[PDB]
Order: sequence, then structure tokens, then C-alpha cells
Amino acid sequence: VSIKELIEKAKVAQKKLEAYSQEQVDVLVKALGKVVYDNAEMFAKEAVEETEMGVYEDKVAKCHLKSGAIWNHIKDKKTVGIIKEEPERALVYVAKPKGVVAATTPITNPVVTPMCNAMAAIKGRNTIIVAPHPKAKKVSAHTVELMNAELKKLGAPENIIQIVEAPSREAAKELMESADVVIATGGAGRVKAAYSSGRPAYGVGPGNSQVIVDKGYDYNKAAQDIITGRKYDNGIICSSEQSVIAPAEDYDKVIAAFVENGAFYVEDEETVEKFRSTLFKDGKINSKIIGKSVQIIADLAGVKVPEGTKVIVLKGKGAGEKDVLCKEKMCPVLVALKYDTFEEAVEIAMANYMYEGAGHTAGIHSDNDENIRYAGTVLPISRLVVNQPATTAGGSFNNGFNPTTTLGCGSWGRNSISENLTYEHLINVSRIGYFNKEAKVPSYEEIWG
Amino acid sequence: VSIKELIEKAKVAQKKLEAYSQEQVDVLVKALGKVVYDNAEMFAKEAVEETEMGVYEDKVAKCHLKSGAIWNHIKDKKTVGIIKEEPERALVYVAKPKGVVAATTPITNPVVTPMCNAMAAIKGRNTIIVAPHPKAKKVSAHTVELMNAELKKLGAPENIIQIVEAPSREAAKELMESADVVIATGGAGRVKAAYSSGRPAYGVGPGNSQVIVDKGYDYNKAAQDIITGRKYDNGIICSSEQSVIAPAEDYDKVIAAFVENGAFYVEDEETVEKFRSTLFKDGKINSKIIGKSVQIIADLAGVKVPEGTKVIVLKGKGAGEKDVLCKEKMCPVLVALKYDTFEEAVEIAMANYMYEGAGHTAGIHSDNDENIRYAGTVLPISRLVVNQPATTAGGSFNNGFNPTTTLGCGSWGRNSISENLTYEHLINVSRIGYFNKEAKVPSYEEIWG
Repeated sequence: VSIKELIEKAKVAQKKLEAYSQEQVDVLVKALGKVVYDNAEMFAKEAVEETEMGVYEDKVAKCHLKSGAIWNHIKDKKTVGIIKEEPERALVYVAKPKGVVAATTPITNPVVTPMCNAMAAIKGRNTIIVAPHPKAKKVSAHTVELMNAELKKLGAPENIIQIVEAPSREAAKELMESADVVIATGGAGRVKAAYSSGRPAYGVGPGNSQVIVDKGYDYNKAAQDIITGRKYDNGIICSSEQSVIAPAEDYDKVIAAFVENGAFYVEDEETVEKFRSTLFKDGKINSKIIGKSVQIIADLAGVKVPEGTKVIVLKGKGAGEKDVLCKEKMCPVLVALKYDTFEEAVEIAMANYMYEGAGHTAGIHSDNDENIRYAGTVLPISRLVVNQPATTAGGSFNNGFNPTTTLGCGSWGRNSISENLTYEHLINVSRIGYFNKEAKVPSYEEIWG
Repeated sequence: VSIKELIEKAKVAQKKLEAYSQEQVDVLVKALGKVVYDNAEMFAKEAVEETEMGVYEDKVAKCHLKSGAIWNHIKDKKTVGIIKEEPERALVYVAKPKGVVAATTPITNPVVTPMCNAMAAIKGRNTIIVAPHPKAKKVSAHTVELMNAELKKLGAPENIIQIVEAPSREAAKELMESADVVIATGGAGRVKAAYSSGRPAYGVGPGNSQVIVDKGYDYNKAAQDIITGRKYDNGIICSSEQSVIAPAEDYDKVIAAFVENGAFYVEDEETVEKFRSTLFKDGKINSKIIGKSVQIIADLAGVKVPEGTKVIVLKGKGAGEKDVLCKEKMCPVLVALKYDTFEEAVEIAMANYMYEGAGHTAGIHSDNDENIRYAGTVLPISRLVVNQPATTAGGSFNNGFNPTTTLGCGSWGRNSISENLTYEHLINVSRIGYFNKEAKVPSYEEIWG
């Protein structure tokens, strides 16, 4: 099945799907997330043992959280036909499909990403063609199979969800250039290909979530939240915490709070280098430790780490490019940096985002809202996460971030949107704009007064 | 001055401009539009006589309308720092610059487009580098010169607005690939280059505004509005009317209303072909008649057209690809098509958008709001214009369309947005997202009930 065949099958199905009503669309979208929720144990076991990375229980919770939070958010959203009337502007808003969606899915979330993109596309009467990551093509195609089985039970049009099993680089390039809109969730090489296809694209970016712990905050609570997000799925989540920027006044208190909650702190220079020379090879992350457990990393580094350790905290030689450990670490390892005062703490996180990860996510644990707002104003980020694990940046029942699996990084990460990808970005919103007669034309003084 | 120098000067100026407040930004933006308003007579005379297309008085009104309507819309908009608080979602919205903007400007609007893009960029503390069309580089650089003169009077940072005078295709390609965000207002070749640069881009599309006149409407009013938009600037406006889809019941009444208001109607097959073989060469528009007067087109066609004629109405052989006249005509010429009933009138316009211009603008003249809403729901357009000239789709004091010079065509025209380009698209909007504790976690029945 060539790409031109997949595109033609998707365009035919979309024209059939365009005749669907708001209710008939929502029926299909709800079942897409429910089948991922009901088969979470099977998908998580296959994804972990095929991609050779991640934690089984964490992917089960990921399938449960993503599928439920997405449908809970989009169940009452109007995305078909006329959706909003603004008489004060003499405007009527109409929601129209964009057409055929091409979605390249990653290896880290090979189940919830094909689900999220398909739910967001079908929500706006669009069809989707999935191109999975090669090391995850089996579990990603199995998710599409279980989703298409439920769509067939509901009499949905065939081929509204398609899969490109094992495509070449030219095939994925042929797919993105042929589709009406592109979604690229993965490495910077796949994202740059999306914005080079001559088509409007939605991409992601490399993460590097910096975490500021403010003076006086509950260090035990901050430690628990940061450890929970760092070890989540063995640390392959893009928004996962990467550093702990702690005040030098209470530095021993912050570290002891991490050690109390299952962290192994390393201060010795030679011992940290045993981890640094293992995690990074010529400034690049070692692919053999991506998504691996703490004991796997500890054995390869030759350092004794006690059993039950959740994360590894390493004292960094400095901020920014003073230490390769300040880059994105796709493994349960945190770099520890001390700061003098808050503006410098913002500067320390600023230098790490210039090193890698600008435009993604940051985390802060503080009761000082003047400090939280100052951090949110200066840092080059799309999402600031306050007093909770940074891994919740993709949507939670306790925060206001839009649930998604595609976190846009804005212009910093070379993306079109600096927000979470939802149904909104997969529909064209038009305007009917009437002739407002009651409005008075401003004069020269009324314009430039 | 190489492109790498222009980028470095723009990045330095943007970091200086980022320190500006909301008030200090609005001061610069107001002066950018005012200097184009105050020098409209000089800019319009130079643009007409350099690009060899358009009408002098129409470009004066264009400079007056665009500059005033844009500032009147963005004067009170918050685009610096924290701009919105949503306590019901525990969200705080922050507006951040995207960086350096690369804007390729067209030959048809070489004055208001460099102004609009610069006003929208500086509104969000961004800097802009303008790459003008070769046949309009003198008047486009003169606009940048007069704008930078006013910025210098106000002590603004130098080089927040730059110009690439006469760049090669490789130079414009080097500029778009180097900037943080791209704006491409021009032909489909320049737009496709923007979305192929590996950067997030905002483009336009070829227009082909179809106009439906409903049964029973004021045919004299519809004729006046359609003629006004067709002859505007000798018909080079992208949203300008291209056809008159009239009911066959009152076809003679609609045509007589056009003739009464200064139109020359042609019904003879051989005489229409004299125009068709002149307007189009092998299906492509003849560049010698783009933006030219009615008498210029009439002389080249060898057809006697009376003096004082405003537009030329040509009876088409059929809808869609049955007549090359149903394509975009960048000249004061309309194609006339009769329809049986309203659903077919929507189908006739549908076939012309499939031929050319899908995703742009349509016009309708009707008192039946059920028909207006049916047309707005089905037609593949970003803007429907009701009971007024379609050239007002770029913003008017009597409609709710956002004032702009960059009209996005959505996924149909291979653009990222299906709306008018404003300050909103040139800023990154981030979220601070607090931890909502009062929210209750839904259970299985509460999620999938």
C-alpha cells in the first residue's frame, strides 16, 4: 500500500465523515479513548517490552489518565458547523474540517499519542494517517487496530484512521507533503521535516524542565512531586523534571528531603563523572540508558546505588554549558544546582533552556506568587507548573492545562503553537461577518487622538 | 549586508525591544500606522507608477483604511507580560515575543503590508526583516525608511525594522530559514517556500471570491457593492469579487442592475472569447493586463467598450473548469453564471473554489439568513462577506473582521490559520497553571457515563 493509496482512502473517508453531525462525531471520539482505557494493561505490557523502555505501571496510568482526561475535556465542545455567534461583532463562527491529518508518533508514548491525535482529528470530522516510530510500530499499529474495531462496530466510515507500518524516510516525507495538515510528535529531526513539507504543521520540541524550589516552601512536598515526575515511565516524558534549582541557604535541607523520599544524592566529583561519562557520549545522550531503571544506570556507571532508590540526584559543575548534565536526561536522573537568590535562580534555568529545551515546560514550588509570576514572565517556556509534578503539564484533573499528548514549544522549539495540541488546532474556524450599520466611522481625531 | 548580518542585528534589537512595556510598545505601533496615513498620497503615487498596476486614489484609501483600522483594533490589546487571568481554570496567561519575523511582501500592496506586519510584530515586542517583491522594492523600502525615521525620533532601538533590498531566491530562502517565524504574503511559490523552511510560517493563498446574489435581494445594492470591490485598485485585491452567481429567474434584472451602475455586459460567444484569449494564456493569467484599467483590456481584446465603464461582466460557458474565466482574474473583469436554486448556487461556487481559490473569501447578498448560514457552512472559505463589498474582508469599520493585510486561507490554501493575521499570531501565549485542590477527580462512571 503506497502513500498515494493511503491519501486517497483518507480523502474519500473524510468526505464521508464530513456529513457527520456533532453528536455522531462525539460517539466515535468517546469510543476511541474508552478502548485505550479498557485495554491499558495489554498496551502497556507490549509497549514496554517492544520499545525496551519505560515502566509498565506508569504506562497503564498514562493510558488511563490521557484517555479519560481528553474525553472529559472535549465531550461538550462544539466542532461541527456553526459553533459560536458574536452579535456584538456581527460575527458567526463556523467549524470546518482541515482534511487529512498525517501524524508521526514517537517511541515514548506509542499508544496514547495515536489515540490523542485520532480523537482530536475525528472530533473535527478529519481523518488521520499514522506513521509510527520504527521501534514501536507493532504496538502503535495494534492501537489503531483496536480503535478501528470499535469504529467498525459503530458503522463508522472505513479508513478514517490509517497506519503506515514501517515506512522509509522518503515514505514519511511523501505522507507529510501529501496531507492537508501535519502533526510531528518526536525528535527534532522529525519535527524539522514537518515544517519543511510545504504544509502547515504542528510539532513538539526537546524538553528540559527546570525546577525552582523557593526559599521557605515545603521541601518535603517539593521533593515528593519532583521525584514522582522524574521517575515517571523511567523518565522519558518530555515535560519530566530535569533539574532541582535549590537555594544555597537550605540546600542541605532540600537534598535531605530528596534523600528522605527515595533519592540517591551524589556530591563527589569523580563519582558524578562516572555517571556523566555514562549518560552522555560526546555531548549526546547514551541511547542504552534511555528509559531504563536506576539500577541499570548504576551498574553501567559502576557505582553502588542502594535498592529502592527512585531517582539519582547529581551535583552539577555549573549552570548552562558548564555541565552536559544540564541537558535533557531521558532517564531518572536529576542535576542539582544551588542558587543565591530568586532572580539568579531564574537566570540558572534560563541558561539551561538556552542549552536545550527552550519553549517547553518549567516547574516551580513556591508560596510566593510574586516569585511565581516573575518566573513565568521571564523564562522562555510555554507552560509553568506550580506546586505539582511537571509531568502534569499534558493535562490533569487538578490543573487547567488542556489534556494532550502533543505539547507545542512555540517559536523557541520551532513549532507553530506554544500550547497543548487539542481539537482546536485541527479545524478551520471561519467567519460570516455581517454588515454592521449602527457602528460609526471614526474621524481623524477619533482614530489618532 | 548579508542575511546573517540582518538576523544578528534583528536578534540584538529584539532583546532590547523585549524590555519595553505595554505602553512603550503601543507608542511605537501607533506612529508606524500614522506615518503611512500621513504620507498616503506620496506612497500611492510611487506604488502605482513603480509596480505599473493599480489605481492611485484606491491605494490612498487603502493606506488610510488599513493604517487607521489596524491601530483602532490593537491600541487597547494587552501583548506584554501577564495579559489574562482565568481563576476558574487556575490559569495565568503570559504574552511573550516570538523573536525575529521574516516578512516577504507582495507587489499588489507594497506599502500597507510592510506596515501591517511591522505593527503586528512590534506590538508583541518582536523585530521584523522585510523582503519586498522585486518589482516593488523601491516603494517598500521607502515605507520602511519613513517608519524607521519615526522610530528614531522616539528613541526606539535601531534595526527593529529591517529591509532586504533586492534579494536573490537563495537570500530569501536563507532569511526564512534563519528567522524565528515567517510571514509570506504573495504568490503560491513564495508561500510554499515559507512552509518548507523548517520554521513555523503564516501564509496566504490565491483568492477567487465567488459572489452569490439571492432571489429577491436589492439587485441595485448588490450590483453597486460587487462593482465597487471588483474595480478596487484595478482588481488586484486578493479578496476582490471574481464572479456574479445570479438566479436565472431574475438574471436579466441582475445584469441590468450591473449595467445601470457602470458595467459592460458581454453575452456573445465570439466577443467573450476575444476577452478570454486576452485574459488567459494557456490557462494562466496574462501578466500584461494585471492591475490594468478597463480600456487597456478592451483595447488589447479589440472590443469597443464605452467610456466610463467600471467593470467587464462576461457570460461564462459554465461553472468550474468549463471556463478558464472562472479562475482568479486580477483585473476588473467578472464572470457571470446563472443558477437554478440556492443549493446549486452553492455548488457553482464550490466548483470554482475547487478550480482555484479554496479557503479564501466569498461574498453573498441576501436577506435570507437561513441561506447565508447554509452558504457559510458548506463553502470551503475562511471568510463570508454579507451585503457589502468582498474587499472589506481585510477589516472595515462596519464589519467584525480583524483588520490586516495578510488573509490566511487555512488548510485549503496550505496555510496555518484560516483567519486574518493579527498581533495574536506573532506572540507566544504561555500558562502558569496552578494546583487546583477543590476539583474532584471523576470516577469511571463519571468519566465514561
